[PDB]
Amino acid sequence: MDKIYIHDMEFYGYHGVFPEENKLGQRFKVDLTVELDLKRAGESDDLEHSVNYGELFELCRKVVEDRTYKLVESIAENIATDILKQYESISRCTIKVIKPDPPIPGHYRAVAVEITRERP
Amino acid sequence: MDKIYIHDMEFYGYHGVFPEENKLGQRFKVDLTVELDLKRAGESDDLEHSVNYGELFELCRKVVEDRTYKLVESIAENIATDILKQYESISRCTIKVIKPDPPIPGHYRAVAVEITRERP
Amino acid sequence: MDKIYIHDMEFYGYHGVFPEENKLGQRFKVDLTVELDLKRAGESDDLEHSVNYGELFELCRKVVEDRTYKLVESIAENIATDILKQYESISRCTIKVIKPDPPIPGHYRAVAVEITRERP
Amino acid sequence: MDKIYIHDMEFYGYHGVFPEENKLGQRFKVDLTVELDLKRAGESDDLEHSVNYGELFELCRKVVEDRTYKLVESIAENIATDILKQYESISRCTIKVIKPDPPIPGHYRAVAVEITRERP
Amino acid sequence: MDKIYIHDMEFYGYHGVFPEENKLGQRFKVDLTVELDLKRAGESDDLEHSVNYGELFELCRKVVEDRTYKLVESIAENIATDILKQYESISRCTIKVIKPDPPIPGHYRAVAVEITRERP
Amino acid sequence: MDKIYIHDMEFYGYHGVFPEENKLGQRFKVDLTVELDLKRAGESDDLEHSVNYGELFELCRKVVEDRTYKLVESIAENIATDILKQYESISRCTIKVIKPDPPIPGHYRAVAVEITRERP
Amino acid sequence: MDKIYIHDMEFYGYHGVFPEENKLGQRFKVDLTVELDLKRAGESDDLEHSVNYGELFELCRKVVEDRTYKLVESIAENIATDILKQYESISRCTIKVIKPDPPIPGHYRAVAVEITRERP
Amino acid sequence: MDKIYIHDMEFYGYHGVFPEENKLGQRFKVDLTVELDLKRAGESDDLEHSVNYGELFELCRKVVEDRTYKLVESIAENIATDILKQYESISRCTIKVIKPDPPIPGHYRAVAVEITRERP
Ligand SMILES: Nc1nc2ncc([C@H](O)[C@H](O)CO)nc2c(=O)[nH]1
Ligand SMILES: Nc1nc2ncc([C@H](O)[C@H](O)CO)nc2c(=O)[nH]1
Ligand SMILES: Nc1nc2ncc([C@H](O)[C@H](O)CO)nc2c(=O)[nH]1
Ligand SMILES: Nc1nc2ncc([C@H](O)[C@H](O)CO)nc2c(=O)[nH]1
Ligand SMILES: Nc1nc2ncc([C@H](O)[C@H](O)CO)nc2c(=O)[nH]1
Ligand SMILES: Nc1nc2ncc([C@H](O)[C@H](O)CO)nc2c(=O)[nH]1
Ligand SMILES: Nc1nc2ncc([C@H](O)[C@H](O)CO)nc2c(=O)[nH]1
Ligand SMILES: Nc1nc2ncc([C@H](O)[C@H](O)CO)nc2c(=O)[nH]1
Ligand SMILES: [Cl-]
Ligand SMILES: [Cl-]
Ligand SMILES: [Cl-]
Ligand SMILES: [Cl-]
Ligand code: NI
Ligand code: NI
Ligand code: NI
Ligand code: NI
Ligand code: NI
Ligand code: NI
Ligand code: NI
Ligand code: NI
Repeated sequence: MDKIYIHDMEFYGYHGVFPEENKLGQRFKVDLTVELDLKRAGESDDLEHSVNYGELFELCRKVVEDRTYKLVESIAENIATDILKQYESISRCTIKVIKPDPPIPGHYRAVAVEITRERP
Repeated sequence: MDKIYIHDMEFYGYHGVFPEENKLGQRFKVDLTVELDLKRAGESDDLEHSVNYGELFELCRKVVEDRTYKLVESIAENIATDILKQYESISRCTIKVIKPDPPIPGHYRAVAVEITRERP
Repeated sequence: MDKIYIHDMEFYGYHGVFPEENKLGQRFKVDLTVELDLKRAGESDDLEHSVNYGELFELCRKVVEDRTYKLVESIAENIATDILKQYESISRCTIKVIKPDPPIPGHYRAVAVEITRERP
Repeated sequence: MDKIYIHDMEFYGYHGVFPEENKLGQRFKVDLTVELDLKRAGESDDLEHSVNYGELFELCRKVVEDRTYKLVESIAENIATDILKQYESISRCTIKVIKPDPPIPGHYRAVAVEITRERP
Repeated sequence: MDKIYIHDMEFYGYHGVFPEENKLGQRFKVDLTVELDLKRAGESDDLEHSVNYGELFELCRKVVEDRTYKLVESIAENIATDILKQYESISRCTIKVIKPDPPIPGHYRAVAVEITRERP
Repeated sequence: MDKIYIHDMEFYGYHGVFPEENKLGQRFKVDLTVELDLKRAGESDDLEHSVNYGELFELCRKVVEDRTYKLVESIAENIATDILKQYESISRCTIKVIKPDPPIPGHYRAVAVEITRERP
Repeated sequence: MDKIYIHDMEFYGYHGVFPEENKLGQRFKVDLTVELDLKRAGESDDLEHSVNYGELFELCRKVVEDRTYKLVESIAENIATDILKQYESISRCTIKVIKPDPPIPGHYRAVAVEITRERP
Repeated sequence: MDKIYIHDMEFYGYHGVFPEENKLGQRFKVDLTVELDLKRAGESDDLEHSVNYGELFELCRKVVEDRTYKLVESIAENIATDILKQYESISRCTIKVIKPDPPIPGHYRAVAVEITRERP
């Protein structure tokens, strides 16, 4: 299926299992993929046949910046649920939530979770 | 199937939903993948058994620089249509059109659309 | 002289000569360097003998996000003025304001202004 | 299936076919992917429904830093075996072990092995 | 199937359709993937159960540096053929040949061909 | 002195000592630095008290794309001469001309020339 | 004067003003420059006429990993003091201590302090 | 003074204090800067009034690939000596020799030496 992507959104948030993380905050990154037909939009040049990617950005920002969860899994799950609830034309989405600066002693680029969700 | 790629073509264009975007312009990037047999070319060293990637670059440039659409979907769709019309030996293509600097308040690397097209 | 740096701050702002830029906005980046004696702080481990770099970040954010100028020159000048007014222990500063996505048809990484300021 | 990732872990280790490599050591990098249901965790915000990625990091560190094998294949195989033994909720994993600085005269970014493992 | 990778080999070669390219030369890059069982190697720590990646590097170097073809397709095809001829334990390979600096007026990262080959 | 920068302009051009380079062309990059007082502009927000960096970009583009020289030295020298002739308020400039893909068999990022010029 | 550099050392440490930082830890990076005559070493090929850069690395690691300070200023100051105390042949050093993931809500690459020290 | 640069030359070499390094080899990188008047060349377009940067590359390659020293200091010193001996028009040079993959247990980008040399 055709795809809309938003790559490497960066937010500052307060999610985390440790209370110290909830106090200090840290970077969170999100990669978004949504699956939908884009042919009608590409033939007509009419945005009403697609999904406004500015709205998709704001949907992600709300989950990461305006809420606080323990788990990155909860960020991913809530983004996916909100997308499918709000956009009937999107059949499936893949949400990757990245924690690049976790409190793990060691050397690495990032930890992340990734889920793919569709309706029943 | 075997593939020809052109990675991260960069164009300056005027596409966009907002009239201000049509006035100012911005960067657009394109990733191209085309699927075709390359074995006859790889065995013969004869370009007539493949597709000249310089021509593929120019085909993309024409759509992005010489036309102006509202939607990135229209850029992708027109590139794919032109490829399949001009190159009978290409069975399928995947076109990703990237808008790295959209007028979205926030922090991210890029927004993009991606389509895969083949003939009926 | 010793230095505090903040590298590659990224803000979304509305500065620009063209009215279309003031409507759409774009990325702005800032590099900050301030010059001050750090030896008293490095020997005592007491932040009172240095300058809190979180405050320096917020000072830059206010100029870039909470105001709108025509010129990147005005962003740099106002950041430098605010630093010298507020931190008597800083003797000089260098402020670089970067516009990575200006409305210039062409291929480049960024345009920028850089100033160094001290008191009379 | 949903995934947890740890990207680009960097370790210093002593693995290698040549005895000189066992003496000098070199960088080793690991990419980890584990497959498991994350929906129960994303709905409950309860870490007991997922796998702690700090533990996954430490499991990898033990294999790369606390043991010495001739082959990168042995690093990958032991990481995969340990994951599946310790985490019943993980159904499959993909482990990539990267040797970026091998003693190969030439110019390249890295050599690597990658395996995917599941239970019988 | 398990994989051995060699990422981003860089060679200087003389391949090209235009005689001027055959005179001047340019960079060529190769990504190699070979598919084979690695479990016996990962369990035994015995290199005789795998394929020496230094030999794979040299096989690629020979094709790119010691021969001159018109087409990048010929580079890819000859590398794949040599791999399958020399290593009975490799069941399939994917060879990507990248020309990052072709004589195409325009702005892009690279052009490339990619083939996957197995025995009849 | 205060500075305006344009970083990493990329042009496709035909400069070079070898006739084959003049036929095929290649990438050329330019870094520009100009020195001028920016305080009047930063205090007034009036572009008339600075130098329009879009004009500086076009000045460089003309030299690199609309002319063909043997030497990168000639590109740099002509850019600097044109800047000083056209902008009396610029007291000095530093021009770096980069050839990232020269016909040199070997492994490197780029070759370059850099000059600093002012009036007698 | 001639220089030895160590670029972008990465350590995990517990420094910081906030108690939560001392509990969680974070990445710290260090750039080291030391100034000394290298001509005797370059003519003789005898390490006794230079300074072993592996020892310089370990000196930095001890300060960043084996101690905990409130300020990055204290890390830099102690590294510089230890270098000058231990290596009479080094006449001056520049130490840059980088905190890439501080608890500052915002978007940036890093904050840092940099000092240059010599003997009275 | 005007400059010619060659950035990030990469060679495979066998230099090192430990005998194991002389057996295995590793990457070495070199940055070259030479200072000379470029105005005569930039005005005349005649390479005879400059220094051929392809010759400078080969001069560096000979030292790094065709000789083996214990110290990176010796690589830098010999490159600088050869440049000044062979090019009377070069008045000064700065040579940086980088060892990105030394046998130092730890996490860093590279170690390096840098020297600046001129004639008596
Ligand atoms: N699966 C999963 N595992 C985790 N482990 C630890 C933490 C902590 O908040 C810190 O990131 C590291 O200790 N968070 C998570 C998490 O969100 N998901
Ligand atoms: N799917 C889709 N959504 C869009 N939303 C907004 C805009 C605007 O032109 C700007 O990019 C952002 O407001 N363009 C698009 C677009 O082309 N495609
Ligand atoms: N020195 C200087 N020159 C400029 N030229 C054009 C623009 C416009 O806003 C756009 O960035 C490009 O047309 N801004 C500036 C500016 O701030 N400073
Ligand atoms: N498949 C495989 N091949 C190898 N070839 C050589 C070496 C040596 O230790 C050095 O990396 C290079 O000579 N290691 C390996 C290895 O682990 N796996
Ligand atoms: N498929 C394919 N197309 C090509 N087109 C042009 C050239 C020329 O040598 C230059 O790269 C560009 O004109 N080479 C190729 C090639 O190898 N393969
Ligand atoms: N100083 C200087 N040296 C050069 N050497 C060779 C070439 C050739 O055109 C190719 O770039 C490499 O052979 N150009 C130059 C040049 O412009 N400047
Ligand atoms: N000069 C200087 N300023 C600082 N401000 C805040 C913090 C805190 O530990 C956090 O990094 C940010 O709040 N540390 C420092 C510091 O070490 N140095
Ligand atoms: N100044 C200087 N110090 C060194 N220390 C160790 C080694 C060894 O060969 C390895 O690189 C690291 O142990 N080489 C050097 C060197 O060339 N220069
Ligand atoms: Cl919808
Ligand atoms: Cl065709
Ligand atoms: Cl489990
Ligand atoms: Cl085999
Ligand atoms: Ni319609
Ligand atoms: Ni034929
Ligand atoms: Ni005090
Ligand atoms: Ni439960
Ligand atoms: Ni066996
Ligand atoms: Ni005025
Ligand atoms: Ni001696
Ligand atoms: Ni002459």
